[PDB]
This record gives sequence, structure tokens and C-alpha cells, in this order.
Amino acid sequence: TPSRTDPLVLVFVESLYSQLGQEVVAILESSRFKYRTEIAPGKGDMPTLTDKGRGRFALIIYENILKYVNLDAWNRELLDKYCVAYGVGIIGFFKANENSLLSAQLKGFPLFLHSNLGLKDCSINPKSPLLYVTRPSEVEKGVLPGEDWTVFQSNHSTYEPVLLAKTRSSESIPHLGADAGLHAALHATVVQDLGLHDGIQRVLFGNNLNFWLHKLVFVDAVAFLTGKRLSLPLDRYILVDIDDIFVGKEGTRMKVEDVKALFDTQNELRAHIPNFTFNLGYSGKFFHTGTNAEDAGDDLLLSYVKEFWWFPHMWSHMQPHLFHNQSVLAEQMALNKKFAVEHGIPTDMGYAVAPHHSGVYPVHVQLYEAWKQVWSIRVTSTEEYPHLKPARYRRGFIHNGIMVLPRQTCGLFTHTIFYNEYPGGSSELDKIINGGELFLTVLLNPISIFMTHLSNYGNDRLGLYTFKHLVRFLHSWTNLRLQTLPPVQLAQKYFQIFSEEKDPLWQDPCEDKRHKDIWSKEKTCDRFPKLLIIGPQKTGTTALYLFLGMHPDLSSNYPSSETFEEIQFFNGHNYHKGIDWYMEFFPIPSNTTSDFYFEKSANYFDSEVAPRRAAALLPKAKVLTILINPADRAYSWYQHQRAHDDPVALKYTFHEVITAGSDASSKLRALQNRCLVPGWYATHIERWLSAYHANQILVLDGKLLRTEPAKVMDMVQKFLGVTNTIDYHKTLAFDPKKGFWCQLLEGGKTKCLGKSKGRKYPEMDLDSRAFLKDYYRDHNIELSKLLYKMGQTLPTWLREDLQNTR
Amino acid sequence: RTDPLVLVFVESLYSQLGQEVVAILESSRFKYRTEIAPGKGDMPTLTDKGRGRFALIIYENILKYVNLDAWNRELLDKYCVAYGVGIIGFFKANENSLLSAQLKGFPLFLHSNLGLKDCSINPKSPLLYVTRPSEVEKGVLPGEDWTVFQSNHSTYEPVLLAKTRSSESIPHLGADAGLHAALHATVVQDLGLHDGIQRVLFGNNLNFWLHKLVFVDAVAFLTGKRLSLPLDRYILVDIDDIFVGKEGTRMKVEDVKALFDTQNELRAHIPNFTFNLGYSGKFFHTGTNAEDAGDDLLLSYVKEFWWFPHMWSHMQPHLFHNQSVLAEQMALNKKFAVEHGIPTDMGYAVAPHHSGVYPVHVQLYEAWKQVWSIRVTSTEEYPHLKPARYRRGFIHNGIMVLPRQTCGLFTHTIFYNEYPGGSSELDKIINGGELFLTVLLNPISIFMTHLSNYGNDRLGLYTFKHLVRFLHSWTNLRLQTLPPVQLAQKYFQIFSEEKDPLWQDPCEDKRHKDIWSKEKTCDRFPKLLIIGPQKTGTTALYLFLGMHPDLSSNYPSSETFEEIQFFNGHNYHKGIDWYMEFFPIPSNTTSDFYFEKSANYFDSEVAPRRAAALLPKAKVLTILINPADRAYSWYQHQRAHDDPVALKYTFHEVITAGSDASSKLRALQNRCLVPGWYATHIERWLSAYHANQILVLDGKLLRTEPAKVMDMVQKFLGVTNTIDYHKTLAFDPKKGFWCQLLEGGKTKCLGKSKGRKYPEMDLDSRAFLKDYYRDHNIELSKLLYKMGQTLPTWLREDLQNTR
Repeated sequence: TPSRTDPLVLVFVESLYSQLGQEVVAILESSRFKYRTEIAPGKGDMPTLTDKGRGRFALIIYENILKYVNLDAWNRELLDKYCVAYGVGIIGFFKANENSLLSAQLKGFPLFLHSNLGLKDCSINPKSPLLYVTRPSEVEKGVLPGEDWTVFQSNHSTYEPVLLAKTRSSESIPHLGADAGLHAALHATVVQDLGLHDGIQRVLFGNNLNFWLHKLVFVDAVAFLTGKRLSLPLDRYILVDIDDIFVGKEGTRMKVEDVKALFDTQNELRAHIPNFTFNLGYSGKFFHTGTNAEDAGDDLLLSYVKEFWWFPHMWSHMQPHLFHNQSVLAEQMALNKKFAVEHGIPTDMGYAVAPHHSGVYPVHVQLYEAWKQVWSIRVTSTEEYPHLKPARYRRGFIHNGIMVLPRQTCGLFTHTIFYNEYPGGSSELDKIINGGELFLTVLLNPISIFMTHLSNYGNDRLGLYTFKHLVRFLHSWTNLRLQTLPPVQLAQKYFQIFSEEKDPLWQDPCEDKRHKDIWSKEKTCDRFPKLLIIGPQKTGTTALYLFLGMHPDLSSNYPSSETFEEIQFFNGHNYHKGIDWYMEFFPIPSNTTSDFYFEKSANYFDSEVAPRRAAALLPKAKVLTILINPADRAYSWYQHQRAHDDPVALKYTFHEVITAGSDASSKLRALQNRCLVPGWYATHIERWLSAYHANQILVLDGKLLRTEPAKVMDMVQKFLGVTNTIDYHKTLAFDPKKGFWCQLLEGGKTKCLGKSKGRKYPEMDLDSRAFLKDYYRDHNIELSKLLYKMGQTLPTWLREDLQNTR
Repeated sequence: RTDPLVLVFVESLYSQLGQEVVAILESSRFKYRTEIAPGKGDMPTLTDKGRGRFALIIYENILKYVNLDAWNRELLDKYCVAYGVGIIGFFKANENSLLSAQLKGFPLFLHSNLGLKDCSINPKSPLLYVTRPSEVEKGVLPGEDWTVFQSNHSTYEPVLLAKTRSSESIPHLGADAGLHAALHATVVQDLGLHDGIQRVLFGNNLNFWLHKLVFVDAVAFLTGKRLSLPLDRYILVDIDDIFVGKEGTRMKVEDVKALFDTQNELRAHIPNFTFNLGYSGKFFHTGTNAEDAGDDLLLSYVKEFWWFPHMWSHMQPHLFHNQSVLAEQMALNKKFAVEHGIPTDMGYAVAPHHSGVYPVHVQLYEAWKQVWSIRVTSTEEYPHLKPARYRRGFIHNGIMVLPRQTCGLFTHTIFYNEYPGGSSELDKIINGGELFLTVLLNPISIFMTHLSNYGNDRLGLYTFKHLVRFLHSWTNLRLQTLPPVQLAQKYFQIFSEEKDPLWQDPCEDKRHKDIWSKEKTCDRFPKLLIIGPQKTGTTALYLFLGMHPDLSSNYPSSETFEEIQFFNGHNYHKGIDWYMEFFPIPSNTTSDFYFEKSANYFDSEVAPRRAAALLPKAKVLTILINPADRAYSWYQHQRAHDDPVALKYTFHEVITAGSDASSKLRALQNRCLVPGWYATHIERWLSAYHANQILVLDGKLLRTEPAKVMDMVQKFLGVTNTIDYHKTLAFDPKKGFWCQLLEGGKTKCLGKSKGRKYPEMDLDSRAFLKDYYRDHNIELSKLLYKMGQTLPTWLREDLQNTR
């Protein structure tokens, strides 16, 4: 049976910032394993592990292993009972403590910890079950960084050594017993607890994650203890892009000898990773820059050509975003395509690259259109977002059907030609390879597209050095099946493994200062409305939206007409078309100031998607919901559909719609769902409250909005921080025709809320009112708890209902 | 062990039974926590450090106790066994529920939806230990609903036994039951030896009045009397309106004899019964020859009977501004009292109909001390009209104010009789009603009656004679009479809280607020409190806020201190009205946005609760800087002061020093270290107020650009327009700090005390304070993030570098 505990990882950190806590989190985020961080005091209790029937975390990780061992007797017995009952394993790290004695028996453990050791010459012991998967690896010779290290000693089946190292001193650990041999034994720096007795399996790391081999063994520990409910594939896809072909300063371009060395090294790599190809990024304009030795390089590249893969930059090699006009981008692409055909450099590849490694950001719709039109490229790639790093942080997204992949750095950068400039000298190259960012990128990302340059190539041949040494190091210490995918199938595989990648969320370019600077100035995050009026619909959401709009500072957004009266941009085409199409709608905000913009969609509340999607792009935004008795709101929706005179609302009475069960036809069930689901007000507000700050969220009494709208409008202006408040008692009037309050216009004219909503209806049936009162009883009880916990006011009708039992 | 705290699982707080359960727990005044029992939901962690959160657990609905997930059920049962936490459970009759069902996990069968009659207490149970054994409660128990319990076990002992309404026994009688119906158990005790936890199960809902009585006894029994409510009850009977009333009001000869005879019968019940006679001179001798003979007999009482004045004037202090006119009316009534020879010593009076009690006028309290020297007074209205239980006496101006109780006659209405609620409503408050509950739950009861009342149905005499008889039949409490002044001293000895005056706005009473003029405004009370801690730059923020013309500062008492220190100071004790006079009175047309700044308020425990009671709306603002630089700035402030301790020792010598340090050295240590606390103090404000209510400023930013901090403050206050403080502030290099820019480019800097430039604290003291504040700065970062306020720049820097 499936583990009761979820694939979720519980990570006990000393603090988030703290170096080991951040390294643990960075591995979980890269793996895109789901996790929850808690700060674990030793004293502090463990969070309620279970959620009914299931353990929260299949796996538990203690950054500070002393926080796990030092527990109160009650919380310790509770956690141990959970670990045995659910089979949750524990990963623990030890840090040497100055205060702590060097040698100590671990709490609860027979195990002995010997701390503050220099170590050297680390080896993997095949014996321990932990990393069979990793090949027995070469001995990592030389000095392991850090005095700090802890080694583990115990004799039992319980404890199997995984990593074994020597002390720096030739002499063994001092005051060794007779039993210990003259020669020092290799000391265990990582141990696996079978944990049969405990009932839980553990993996204990002597030293910090920072030491690069601990990051490798930590990935294996998470995989083992989880039960590998989800595992990271052995399989790794590598693409190497050589940007700036026919581009660069003289000498950057490969000479005849450099082009031969590129071809020969491709053939050496291929053995490692099969069907190794090189993907050559070219700019025409730059091309034939070269002199006679560089032009002989260009000739050898084309003699290569059929083998090698090819993609365009711009002849201009300008970033496409800059070029707002799509025809100018398409013309630059068509020139580079003509050169490729003349060359014979394969059109077939149907690959293209953002020029200047840019234009991908901020996402330019004209670039995506021009790429389909001229090159038909399904796939592209970008470093840029959200930033350069985390590498892990960025994930591929799909937009307009084009699959966008995350680009990775060697650590060589365009800006700095020279390795030397790169701080930290030769040891910094070794550090990125062992436990470095480039090593971690291959360890954690199933797919890695490495950016290099031709210009880089004419040089040290640092590109050849880097990849030849990386592949050798990976083969010595880990077993990965290295593959290359043709970029289009690789992208399809990427967005199959990550669903989320498939459906991207994209930040406005503004947020990153450099993305905002590429992006046109006018577009702003601010431009999208600060405030979202989420519903539920038939709140009388259109009346609130109309009355809010009035305040001059406060400006409403221009609804998509097509989608509906309600803007419905999120659900509607507008998102799909893109954020940029919606912003274009918006006029550039006034120069003097930008207006406090707001929108109102029913759809936002109704959709699950809309709350999470809105909170990701504008977490800033104030969120506003309006709750009235859910029966009167259901009846007002039924009377709205009848006004619509849609066939279902004409056919079925409100009582026949709600009563109808599964029997009801799909249209009757859709009407039932629109009556009842939005009824759910507590369930829907809880989703918004899980995303949005309490201050961020305002829950209005919709009874009060109907009976005195001006009191509700004063609460809304305060909640928005609108610059000016409005006395809505002076600007609103009761329209007897409507039977509701409306905006007062000069001349005493009234601008009522939309007729369709709140359309005049017959009295609600008493039997339908009684039926809906009983149907909503438990929903109204949970709404009262939620609003009290918010501190938000409960609806006046809900307080009255919950005071009298009747 | 387990704390006295009670965990109460309600279906809902709101619901009627949930509120009745809570009202009994509150009247008992035992500490409790209400949770809505989730069927699904887990219980909150019961235990803390090895102690149980609640010694006792109560399930309003027993289905909330039985429905658990297997994990949370096993957790709760393990807690109950390990700590001996008892469980009280009630059944609710349910249509859905079967008429007969076995309770889950226990043998005890439930038979539901029964009429019942003729309830008795099983002889084992006292039931109330104190009380004499109760007679069979004859007649019909209300409600179909009832559940009876059946089981064979040592575990289950019957406490209450009743009969079915029908002669025939309840259908599906068990084998155990005989052909004749057994007396069926409506309340059972589970010894819970086997279970490990003792339980008490009540068949029917709390609402039925006898369940409230048995519930008080259940709490007393199961506790182990860890918490108990005193046996002892103090009763005073005030007869208002002596020699007052319309003709015919004055008592008849035979009614006055019956009053005297009944006083002598009551005395037997409780010794040294006294009646306390409230008189108006002016009205006196209204009566004709038979009423004047009543007035004569009243005065023949006089020595025996206790006496108190109602004003001859019956003026309300609101009406006359002048205190001298009130004091003269009081002096005339005092002269009449002496001529009677009515004892001075009691020195007790009450306002007629609590007239002019409120709104509190300072002149009334002054005149009362001056003319009548009354330690004690009483009022019905307060603290709140209801619940009566809610009402607690308070102390103000040294006078002890006691809660008055109704028999149910209402002064407020001209006639209670005339106005509906009827004769049956008086009988209902006496039987298990509000008047009975008032004596049951309130350790001290002052009952208001009237001489005029007597002339009447003599419903007052009926009500109290029947109430006392009913209390004596069914309960035992030790009834006592305490003279009102000693009774008040005893009251405020038993609760400190009452003694500590409760400060409330007039706002609560709409009619009292209306008496008060419009001019008094919210604005006049400082909307904004800058709580500290001090030397954050709270005085700079206060000065720059005041600077905005819309925003007006209060005027610090010269004498009191630079800071108002209202709350801390005595003046707070002096009163809210003295403070409202103090800040300028807002124009009638418009009221200014007033603010004050006291260092104390943030630091003090007292200040959070005191500010939240009076504001309560008011905005609260605190300023946090690196707590080490704030401690060093306080040390350098005391040196400037040249306080002898701060001059003698360096900051490191002050903090290292232990008990060796003298009281002055420890006071300087505390002023350096405590305010460092910022997360601990902000958590108390965050437990009371909305995020909007509270603003936490980055004090490093206020020092380095004050104008950025002033923009955040104006936004937080909701000032209509912000003002650019980058144009009105300037950095004064001499000061080393930002100051107000004046025309001419002159700077108006912070006072001498702060803003002094001194050479930085020593590296060893900085390292020591960094390590000392590490865990405080970590908790501050959590709290500010949860607030949603950003952590200070200095706090982010401090928390990133572990070293």
C-alpha cells in the first residue's frame, strides 16, 4: 500500500538563512520535491505530523541533528511513534560544536561522534546500502575542507559506513585503543542506520552539506528514505550550444586547427554521451569577419556542417525584444536562414536562438510570432529568468506552444573572457566541478543546456578543458546515463516531467530591474490593478465595482468585451493571449501618477486557478470578497439566468435546479454547481487566505453593502489605502425601482448595478429558502470560524443565524 | 500535572448551548479555552512541558468526543489516561440518532427521545455536598429529548435517576431492567478506572435548569476542588425610597408589621440580617396620619436598622456644573441624618435610582467625599447592564463601587408591572431564573427594593420569601450579611482585578455619550500612540508628525516628565477625563489628529492592555533599531544625565555585573537590555491588535533617512496627504542625526539627551550584545514577516551573519 505519508519532505532548519539549511532547501527546490520547512528547536515540538490518515512527510530532514536528538520526552515519543508507524526515515547532519566535547555518544544512540577533525582522502564504501547506485568512485584525494568534521563510530548492523576518510595527521586518532590497528582505519564521515530497531532508517552526515560529496549522498538519502515515491531519473540530457559562430573578435573565431580540435573533441565526448552533437549558433553579419585562417575555420565548420546542428541568432544579433516590430525581427531571421541554406548548415534543425541571449526576456510576443513565421521553432532557451540564478530556480515554461528551456552556464561568461579574471583562481574551477554550481546543475537538472561561445573557443580551448574534465568527474563519482535529445523532443520530455513547466506563470518584467529595462518602460506591475474584487459572482460584485470606480483616483480596468461583461481576463482569452495584450489595453498610466487600478471578476473567486495565478503575478494585490446569505445569492443567480432566458434557467425552477441530483442533465448540474459551489464562501475564501495576507484580504458583509453601500465603500477605501476616502452617503441613493442603492449622478439620476444581476424576481419560495438554509448550515458555520480567525467581520445575517439555534 | 485550565469542545461558540456552557464556566470564573470540536479535526497540542493544558475536558455534544480520526483519537485517549484529565460529556437528543444505541467503545447503552418526570439524586451523591439532600424534584421534566443511560459495570454509577412519563417502561427494556421500570439514570459517573479517565455523562441538554445545578456540582466534584467557588454568600437588601413616593406609597401599618416580622424570620435563616433603608428627606412625611405613623415606626427602627441617604436634591451632577451646589444638597441631607441620629458611622449613601452616577463627573466624586465621606456606593447599570454575572464592582477615586442586583423589579421602568413580561416572568426568575442564578453565582448580592415597592402587590415580599425558601430546600450556602463598606473592601481584596479600576469609554453608553457634548471627540483622544521603546527615534517621529499641521502633539506635563508617561503615571490612575482636558480640545467643527509618545508604553506590560481598553481603535506605533546600538544610546544618555551609576561603570561592567550591581546599576542594566526585546514586546501588541492597528518602523532607516520613515508613518495613519520629509528634514553633522529643517536652513535637532555623537561602542561589547540579542533578533524577524512588515535592514544583516 502507498505510504500514508506524502511525498512531502519535512525539513527542520536551525534557520532558513543558515548555510546548511539553505543547502538542504536548494536541493529540495532543484528537485522540485515538495517540502515544508519548520524551524526545529530541540525543545520545539514537531509540527502535527499527521493529516487525517496520512503522515505529512514521508521524509524528515534535520539540518541540525542535535535538534532531533534533544527532544522533550513527550514530543520525542510522539515523533518516534510517527517514524515507526509510517516508515518515515530521517536524514541528519552534524556540526561540530566548540562547546561540545570532541568525543560524545549521540543522544539515544549507541553511536559515538568524534568532532573537530581535519580529514583527507575520501572514498565511497560500496558496502553501505546508501549509494550502490553511485558507482564505486575514485578516491577523492587531498584535503577535505574544514576542521569541523565529525566521524561516526559504532559496531552494529545498525550502522553501515557510506563515506570513509582519513585524518589529516598520519597518526590515527589519538589515544587509539589497542584494538585499533597501528594504521588508522578509515573513519566513517557518513553512516546509514538501518534503523530496524528504531523502525526508522536514518542517514547521518558528519560534515556540512557544503562539502561537495555530502550533496551527492544527500540526494541518495532523500531517494532511499522516501521509498523513491518520486525519484530523479538516472537519465540526464545534455545540449552544448556554441553561440557566436562567425562572431567574435579576431582570434575568437576558430582557426583551422581549432575547428579540427572541436570536431575531434565532439567525437571523444560522444563516446561518453552518445550521439554527441554540437549545436552551432551563427550570426551572418559577423560571419566572414575572419581573415584567411578564420575563413579556413568557417570552411571546416561547413565541411563539418552536416554533422553539426545549427541555429540562428540575428545578423544584427540584436535582442529581439528591442525590436518591437515583428517584421524587422523576421527579416533579420530570414537573412540568417538564407546564409544557413547557402552554407548548407542545416535548415532541418529548425532551431533558433534569442540573439544576444536576449529578447527572450522580457517575453516579447513579436519574437515568438516571428520565430514561428520564419523558422518554425517549437523550442527555444533562455538563461535570463527569473534571474541568472538560481539555475534551479528557473524552470522551463511553455508559451504560445513554443517550449522554452533553462540555459546553464559553465561558469564561463561572455563578459569575462578570461578565466583568470574569474576570482579564486584555479581552485574556483575545481570548486564548481566538485560541489560547485556547474556540478550541481548536472546533478539536479535532468536537462542541461550549456552556453559557450566560438569566441571563447579561440582561446585556451577552455571550453574543451571544462567539458572533458566534467564528464570524467561525473563518470568517476556518479552513475548517470548521459543522453542528448534533439531539442524539440527534449523540450516535450521536459514539460512531460514538469507539469508546472508546462503551464507557466510569468512575472512581469518590471520586477527584475534589468528585465524591466529591456522591457518598455511604460509597462508596469503597477499598471495591473492593485485590487482584485474576486466575487463570488452575484455578490453584487458589479455594484461594488461600479461604486469603487467612481472615486476619481480609483480607476477600473477595461474589461474584455468579448470575454464577458466581467473582465474574466484570467480565465478568458486575455491571459492566454498574454499579459502583454492585457497591458496594451491599458493606457500608459498618467505621467504625474499612476492610478490605483482595480478589476472585478466573478471568475476569480470561482476559479481555483485564478486565486493562485493572481497571487503569483501580483502578490501585492489587495483581494476583496463580498459575502451575503448564500441562498439569496443562489436565487439571484437563477433569476439572472432567467433574465438571460437561457434555456436551462427558463426550463427549471430554482427549487428544481438545486434539488436535482446526479439525475440532472449536464446543464441542470452546471446551474446547481453555480448555485451551490459559490455558496461555499468559507471554502473559497480559505484558498485566498492561504495565498494572501490577512491585511491583503478584505471580507465584506454583502448584507451591509445592499442596505447601506456607503458604509461598505468606506471599508473598501480604507482596505485599499485609497488616497481619498469618499463619503458614499452623499454620492449614493436608494432607487425604489431597483429596490437597491445605486450611484447618485448629478440631476439625481441613478446609475444602478447591472440589471441582469439583481434583476427583479418573484419572491423566493419558502421551501427553497428552507432547503438552502439547511444545505448552507455547515458552510455558514465554517465561514463564521474563518471570519473570526481572520478578524474579519462576519456577515450580519450569518451572526444572526448562528446566535439563534433556530 | 495539568493546569486548572478547562478545554471546552463546543459544536459552535455561537450556538445557544455553547454560550450557556461558557456562561457557567465564566460565572465560576475558572480559566477555560473553547475549541469547536471538529469531528475530523485534530486536537490542539494538549500538553506543554509535560503539563496538560487542561486538567478537565468538556464535550458539549458527546458525538464530538467519539468522532475522531484514529491518530487524533489515540493521541487524546493517551493524554486522558497519562494525565487523568477527566471528561464531562452531554448528549443531545437527535432525530437522526437512534432511540436505542450503544455508545461507541463503551458498553453504556443510550435510550433517547424520552419524556421524563420525578427526578431524584442517587443517595450516594450528596449530590451537592454542602447542600442538604435534595427532595425528589416532582413533576414533568421538560422535553421529549432526554437520554437515559443503561449499562452493567462497576464503571458506571448513576447520579440522577428519573421515571418515564408513561407508566409503562421504555420499550426495548433490557434484561437488567425489571418488568417494572427501573429508575432510569439521566446522569452517570464513569469511574474510568478501566478507562483510565473518569467521565460524567449528562443525558440531556444544559438548558434544562436542573442540569445547570448538577453541572456546577460535577465541576466541583471532578476537580478535586482544585478550583472551587466559595460556600460563602454575602447578601444586602436595600429598601430604597423611604419616606418617598406618592401618597399611598407610604407603607400601611400592617405591611410595616409584616416587614418587621419577616425580618425576624429571615434572621433565623441567617443571623444578623439587616435591612438597609434608603431615605429622601424632602419626600419624607408625605404621608397622612397612617403614613406619618409609618415614618415614626421607621425612625423607631432607626438604631437597629441600617440607613443611607438618597439626595434631597436628587440632582445629577451633570445638570449642575457647580460642585458646591451638590455638596450643599448633600450637607442638608447629612444634617437631617444626624438630627435623626441615624448613624454617621455607616457613612453610606447611594444615588437615588443611581441617578447622576454617570457619566462620571469628577465634581460628584469630590462632593461625595467632602460631605458624606462615602467609601462605598453601588450601581445596577455597570459595568454592563447584563449579564449581571458580567458586572463586577470597580474602584474609582478610592470609592468602592458594588454591583446592584434586581429582584426583577426595574427602577428604569416606571412600572415593571405595567409593562409586559408579566407576572410569570417574576416567577421564572425566582424559579431557576435570573434572580436565583444571581444569588447562586455571585458571591456578593445587593438587592434593590422600594418602600414604595411594598405598597403594591407586595410582589417584592413574595419574590424574596419564596426565593430564600427554595434556596434552603435545594442548596446549602453559608449566607452572611456584610455591611456595605467592609463588603466592598472584602470584594476588592478577593479580586485585584476589580480593585484595579477598569477604564472604559463613555462611548459604550449611548445615552451617557449623548449627555456629553459633541465637542468631545475621538480625535481629541490621541488617535496615535508612539509606544517606544525610547531613544529609537520615537521622539523624532513624534516631533515630525506634530510638525504636520494636521497632526498635533499632546502637551507633556512639565512636572510629570518630558514624556507624558500618562499611563505609567498616577495621572492615569487619576483618570481619563484629566487626560482629555490635557490635550487641547479639538475644534467643534474639526478635531485635530492628536498623538502622544511615551517610551513606557511599549516596554510596559501594563501599557498594551491599558491602551487597547481606552483607544481601542487607536493606532499603535513602535520603532526598532539594532538593540545593541539602542542599549549603548541609553547608557550614553544616562552618562549625559550623569546619573552616578552610568558615569561609574561602562556598559560592559553594567551588564556583566550580577546581583553585585546595586539597585541603580540593575535599573540601568534593565533599561539597556529589556527594550532590546523588540520581538517579545511586539508579540504582545500583535496578540491584541490588527496589523493595520500596529506599525513597526525600521529605526535604522528613521535615523539615516527620517523622510522615508515619515512617509511610512503618514501612510499608516491614513493622513490624507503625505508630505515629503526629504524637503523638511536635514542631516546635522554636528548632531550626527537628522533634524527638522527650519527656514534659514537652521536645524531644530533632537534634544541633548539623544543625538549626541559618541564614539562607537567597544568591539567586545558589540560582539557580546550581538550574541545576547541573536535569538531576540531571529524572533523579531519571524514576527515582522508574519506582520508582513519588512524586517529592519540592521535585523536582516544581523540574522544573515551567524558569526
